[PDB]
Amino acid sequence: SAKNVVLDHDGNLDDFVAMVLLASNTEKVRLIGALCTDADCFVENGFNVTGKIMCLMHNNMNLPLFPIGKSAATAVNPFPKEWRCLAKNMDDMPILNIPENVELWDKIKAENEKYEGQQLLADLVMNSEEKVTICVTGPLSNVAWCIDKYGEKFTSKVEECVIMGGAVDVRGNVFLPSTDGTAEWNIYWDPASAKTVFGCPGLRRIMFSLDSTNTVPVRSPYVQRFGEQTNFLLSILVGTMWAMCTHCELLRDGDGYYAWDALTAAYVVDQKVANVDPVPIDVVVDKQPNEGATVRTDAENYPLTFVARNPEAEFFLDMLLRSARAC
Amino acid sequence: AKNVVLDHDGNLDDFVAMVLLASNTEKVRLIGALCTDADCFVENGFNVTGKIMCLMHNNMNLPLFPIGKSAATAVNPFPKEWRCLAKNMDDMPILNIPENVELWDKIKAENEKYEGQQLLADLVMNSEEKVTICVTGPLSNVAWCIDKYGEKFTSKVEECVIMGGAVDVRGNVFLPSTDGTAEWNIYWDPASAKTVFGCPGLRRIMFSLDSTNTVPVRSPYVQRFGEQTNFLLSILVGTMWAMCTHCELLRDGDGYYAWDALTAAYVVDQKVANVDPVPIDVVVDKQPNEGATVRTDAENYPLTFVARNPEAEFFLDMLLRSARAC
Ligand SMILES: O=c1[nH]cnc2c([C@@H]3N[C@H](CO)[C@@H](O)[C@H]3O)c[nH]c12
Ligand SMILES: O=c1[nH]cnc2c([C@@H]3N[C@H](CO)[C@@H](O)[C@H]3O)c[nH]c12
Ligand SMILES: [Ca+2]
Ligand SMILES: [Ca+2]
Ligand code: NI
Repeated sequence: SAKNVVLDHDGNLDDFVAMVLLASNTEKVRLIGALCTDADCFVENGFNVTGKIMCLMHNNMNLPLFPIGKSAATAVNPFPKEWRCLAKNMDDMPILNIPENVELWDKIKAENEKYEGQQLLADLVMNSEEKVTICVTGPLSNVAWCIDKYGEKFTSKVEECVIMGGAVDVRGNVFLPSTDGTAEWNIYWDPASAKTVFGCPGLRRIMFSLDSTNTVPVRSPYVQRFGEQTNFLLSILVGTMWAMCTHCELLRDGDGYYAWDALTAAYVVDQKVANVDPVPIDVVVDKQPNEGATVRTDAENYPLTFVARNPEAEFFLDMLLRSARAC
Repeated sequence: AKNVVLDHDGNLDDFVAMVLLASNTEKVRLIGALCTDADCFVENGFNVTGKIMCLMHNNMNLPLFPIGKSAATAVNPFPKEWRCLAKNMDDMPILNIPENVELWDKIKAENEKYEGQQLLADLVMNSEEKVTICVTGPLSNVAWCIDKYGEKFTSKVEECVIMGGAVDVRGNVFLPSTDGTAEWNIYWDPASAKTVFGCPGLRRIMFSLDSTNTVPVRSPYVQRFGEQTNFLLSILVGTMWAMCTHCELLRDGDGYYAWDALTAAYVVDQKVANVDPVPIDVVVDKQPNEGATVRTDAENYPLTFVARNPEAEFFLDMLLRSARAC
């Protein structure tokens, strides 16, 4: 029935909406673990939010508990500090601090505390009986670390990697004085690791770059519909996180917030989310204006990556609204 | 219960303040509210005021009341990032339950017709008993009323409980052109502030940063609303505070405080804090200290009762309990 999945995320709002999608769809996904990286959040906050959401869901829908580990990966280029604070706010949301759920997390916290994110990813994959799908909604540093340490012994156990990252035929979202805006943030955080992943042979990769994520901006109308399901803990949770993003486009002309990681996780639940196109992907790692950019390379026999195209937005929007009703 | 009118500018503490005043029907009869385009975008701030009112009306004995948008304009606008918080609340699921949004949609046309400043003037003056004005945004609207009606307006005011200024502590307006002595609410419109604090015949209770600095919004307390998720107001208040606990780390010590909430608590119950009389003047000049509240030696200068040593635990318990109103 369900396939094994590990969520490799960096604790922002869409990372958590992504978590809820994967966790709530028990018929399609068997969530066997998660790791949080100190990228688009402060790892301690992301770690606790991951734990709190898991416990809330364990008590309300019998979701099997799984290991959560903090990655030791460090940044090449850190995310803006303002974005990394979001996990802190979520750690304090009343919906994630219900006594029975917080009590459970407190009971299993010390154990998960002992895990090192990167080694955990490698063990969950390599020790799994069946192959494992890795959903990467943060930087690629952990998959790369596993690839460098274990090579084929690791990749051969990977069903596929579904990745939120990049921008192939559309501009990126990294706008700084020294960049040209063609790079996307997850790749930009650790270019070298991304390149390692995208160049790895014997590894299936599904890539959700901005080309596809640009079709799902977070808008008020849709977000307010979660207000129709306040009887469900996950709807209060998902709607709240989304409600915290509807201002972005207004704050930075058009450079709004999108359901990046959410759309990516949705594909893991049901590939009908989008079709794909094979593309040889390389990553600019030098200190150039487009550092972090994902570009097609025509190097001989370069491994292919399946780039998502023309996502089924309506299907995705209905999936999220109904998944937020699992409990 | 005494008649109260909330004069706010739509930020997170403004809304918690609103909940505090509205939920305590035993001490406060909330007869109206106005929102100013200051620390929010008036449309979002107006709409959230409406959404909160209807949520409460439909779940507890809270009479509906008029809500108006102020025509006041800024001298020095708030930071855009801060003004977006009302847009965020506007889309929160707890404020978008069908039954409450339907009510709001139904009474909206009546309220979106009121002019905030005139509404404040009419509510105060035509009231049978005297009215207490809780000001949690700039002082533009009370000044407008003073300018237009003078004594006819002030004589009907029980007292103005104002969240604003900094007297013996550093302010919180940190900009390239400022020296940090000014507090945001006064800074937004110095001249209106000057008018109110220099008004003879008007009683003023001032909650300056001197007292609000004892109430930073911190994680441990915020998480306690998690023990009350069966009450809509706890989900609402806890969610708003949860969106503030980050400021201290982001702004190196310059965190978020329960500024307007503390001010409002005192209206509910004065045991919240004692007061010291102080001649409060305001700097309106385009200097590095524009918007500063300073003691003046001028003879016959009207006194203002500045809050001192607030009862923190008392205030904190009041909010948690009030948050269980529904
Ligand atoms: O404006 C933003 N706020 C918070 N996170 C992101 C991101 C993060 N990077 C990825 C998309 O660029 C996605 O995983 C998301 O969590 C891009 N822009 C923002
Ligand atoms: O960092 C901030 N974010 C949002 N609002 C405020 C304020 C507003 N100004 C008053 C306190 O200085 C109070 O009414 C509050 O709503 C000061 N600092 C901030
Ligand atoms: Ca992410
Ligand atoms: Ca305010
Ligand atoms: Ni009614």
